Amino acid sequence: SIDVKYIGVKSAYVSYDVQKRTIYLNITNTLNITNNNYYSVEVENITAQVQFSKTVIGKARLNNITIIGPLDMKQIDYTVPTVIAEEMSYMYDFCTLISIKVHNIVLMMQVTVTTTYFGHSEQISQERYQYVDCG
Amino acid sequence: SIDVKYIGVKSAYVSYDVQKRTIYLNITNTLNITNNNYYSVEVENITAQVQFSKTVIGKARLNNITIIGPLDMKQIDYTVPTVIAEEMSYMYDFCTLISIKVHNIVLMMQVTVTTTYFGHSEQISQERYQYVDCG
Amino acid sequence: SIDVKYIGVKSAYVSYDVQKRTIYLNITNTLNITNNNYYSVEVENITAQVQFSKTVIGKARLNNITIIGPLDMKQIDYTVPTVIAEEMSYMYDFCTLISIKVHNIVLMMQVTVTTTYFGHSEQISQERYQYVDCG
Amino acid sequence: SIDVKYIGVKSAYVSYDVQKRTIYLNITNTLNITNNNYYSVEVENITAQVQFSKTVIGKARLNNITIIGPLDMKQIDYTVPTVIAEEMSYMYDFCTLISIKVHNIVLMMQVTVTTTYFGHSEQISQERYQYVDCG
Ligand SMILES: *[C@@H]1O[C@H](CO)[C@@H](O)[C@H](O)[C@H]1NC(C)=O
Ligand SMILES: *[C@@H]1O[C@H](CO)[C@@H](O)[C@H](O)[C@H]1NC(C)=O
Ligand SMILES: *[C@@H]1O[C@H](CO)[C@@H](O)[C@H](O)[C@H]1NC(C)=O
Ligand SMILES: *[C@@H]1O[C@H](CO)[C@@H](O)[C@H](O)[C@H]1NC(C)=O
Ligand SMILES: *[C@@H]1O[C@H](CO)[C@@H](O)[C@H](O)[C@H]1NC(C)=O
Ligand SMILES: *[C@@H]1O[C@H](CO)[C@@H](O)[C@H](O)[C@H]1NC(C)=O
Ligand SMILES: *[C@@H]1O[C@H](CO)[C@@H](O)[C@H](O)[C@H]1NC(C)=O
Ligand SMILES: *[C@@H]1O[C@H](CO)[C@@H](O)[C@H](O)[C@H]1NC(C)=O
Ligand SMILES: *[C@@H]1O[C@H](CO)[C@@H](O)[C@H](O)[C@H]1NC(C)=O
Ligand SMILES: *[C@@H]1O[C@H](CO)[C@@H](O)[C@H](O)[C@H]1NC(C)=O
Ligand SMILES: *[C@@H]1O[C@H](CO)[C@@H](O)[C@H](O)[C@H]1NC(C)=O
Ligand SMILES: *[C@@H]1O[C@H](CO)[C@@H](O)[C@H](O)[C@H]1NC(C)=O
Repeated sequence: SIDVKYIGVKSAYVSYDVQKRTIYLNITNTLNITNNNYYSVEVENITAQVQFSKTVIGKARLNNITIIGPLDMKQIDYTVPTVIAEEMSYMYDFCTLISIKVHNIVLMMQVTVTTTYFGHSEQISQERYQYVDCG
Repeated sequence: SIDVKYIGVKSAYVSYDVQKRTIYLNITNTLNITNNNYYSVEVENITAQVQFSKTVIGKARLNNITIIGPLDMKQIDYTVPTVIAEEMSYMYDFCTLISIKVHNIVLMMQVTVTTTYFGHSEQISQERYQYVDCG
Repeated sequence: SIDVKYIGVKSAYVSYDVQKRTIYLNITNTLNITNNNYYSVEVENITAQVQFSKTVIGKARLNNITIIGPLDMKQIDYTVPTVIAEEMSYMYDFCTLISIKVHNIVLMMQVTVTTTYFGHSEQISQERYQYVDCG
Repeated sequence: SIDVKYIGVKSAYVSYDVQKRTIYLNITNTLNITNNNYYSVEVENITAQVQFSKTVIGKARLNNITIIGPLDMKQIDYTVPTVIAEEMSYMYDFCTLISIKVHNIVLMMQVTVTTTYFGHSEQISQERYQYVDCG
């Protein structure tokens, strides 16, 4: 890829920003831009293109064949008991979190048993992430 | 991809922003822009293009064949009991969270047993994420 | 890739930013830009292109064959009990977190048993990450 | 890759930034830029290109064959009990964290049993990371 940018606050080509408590007086700003961009991206120039997938089974004897794809989960267990017993007591809870299997982003591409792929694949993630804020 | 940008606050090409408590006086701003963009993206220039998938089964004997695709979940268990017993007691709870299997984004593409793919695939995620804010 | 940038606060080509408590007086700014960009990225110039995958099974005898793809999870167990017993007691909790299996980003590409791939693959992640902030 | 940059605060080509408590007076700034960039990246110039994968099974006898892909997890156990007993006692907790299996970023590419790959692969990660901040 081209021009993949994370900018926290502010982006510009030409900036004349003026901040608090300023005396901006008697200024002459002269700007003469010639900014040209020419892109040629993922361009195929092919006379003859042949792409294929072939699966042939002849005079075979197949018996007792097991295929299991990825991400197989079996006999998983989560046990998070919470017991609170109080007797003539004081208790104060502020900003208490019990998190089990919390997900923000899941991107899945070409998760298979068999794949044949011709071409371009991309995954882009940009974020600002903040889980707990309790001030 | 081209020009994938995360900007937290502010974006511009030319900015003359003026902030609080300012004296902007007697200013001459002269701007002369020539900004041209020429894009040629994912362009195929092919005389002959042949693409195919072929699956042939001849004089075969298949018996007792099991195929299982991905993301198989079996015998999963979540146990999150909460017991609160009070006797002549005080209790204050503020901003209490029990989260089990919480998801924000799930993007799935080409999740299969068998795939044949010709071309372009993309996934883009941009976000600002904040789970808990209790001040 | 080209031009993959993480900028924490501010980006520019030409900046004349002025900050707090300033006397900007009697300034002459003259700017003459010729900024051109020519990109030729992922460009195929091929007369003849032949790409294929072939799987042939002849006069074979297959028996008792097991294939298991990746990321297989079996007999996993999480046990996080919390017991609080109080008797004529004081207790104050602020900003308490129990986290089990917390995920922010999961990107999966070509997670398979068998793969044949022709071309370009990319994964880009940009972030600002902050788990706990309790001041 | 080309031009992969991590910039903590500020980026520019030409900067005339002025900070707090300044007297910027009687300044003449003259800038004459000729900045051109020519890129030719991942460019194939091939007369004849032949790429393929072939798997042939003839007159073979296969029996009792087990293949297991990577990242196999079996009989994993986590035990994190927390017991608090109080009797005529004072207890104050601030900014307490129990973390089990916490993940920020997971990028997976070509995690398979068998792979044949022709071309370009890339993974880029840029971040600012902060786990706990409790002042
Ligand atoms: C600004 O420039 C003009 C022209 O040179 C001049 O007459 C004027 O007095 C100046 N002002 C200040 C505040 O110096
Ligand atoms: C600005 O740019 C153009 C193109 O290069 C040039 O011909 C023109 O004379 C320039 N003008 C000034 C004021 O410098
Ligand atoms: C593309 O292919 C043709 C045939 O070989 C060639 O004559 C032509 O100049 C090429 N053009 C580009 C832009 O590469
Ligand atoms: C601003 O510029 C004009 C023209 O040069 C001048 O007459 C005027 O007095 C200036 N004002 C200040 C506040 O200096
Ligand atoms: C601005 O740009 C054009 C194109 O380059 C140029 O011909 C023109 O003279 C410029 N004008 C000024 C005031 O510089
Ligand atoms: C595309 O293909 C034709 C045939 O080879 C060629 O003559 C032509 O110049 C090409 N054009 C471009 C824009 O690549
Ligand atoms: C700024 O420049 C002008 C022109 O040279 C001059 O007349 C003016 O008095 C200057 N102002 C200050 C504050 O020196
Ligand atoms: C600015 O750039 C153009 C292109 O190089 C040049 O022809 C022009 O004379 C320049 N103008 C000035 C004021 O220097
Ligand atoms: C591409 O291929 C053709 C055929 O060999 C050649 O004549 C042409 O000059 C090439 N063009 C480029 C841009 O590489
Ligand atoms: C700045 O420059 C001008 C021109 O040389 C001059 O007349 C003016 O008095 C100067 N101002 C100061 C503050 O020295
Ligand atoms: C700036 O750059 C151009 C291109 O090299 C040159 O022809 C022009 O004379 C320059 N202008 C000045 C003021 O130096
Ligand atoms: C690419 O290949 C052709 C054929 O050999 C050659 O004539 C041409 O000059 C090449 N062009 C480039 C840009 O390498």
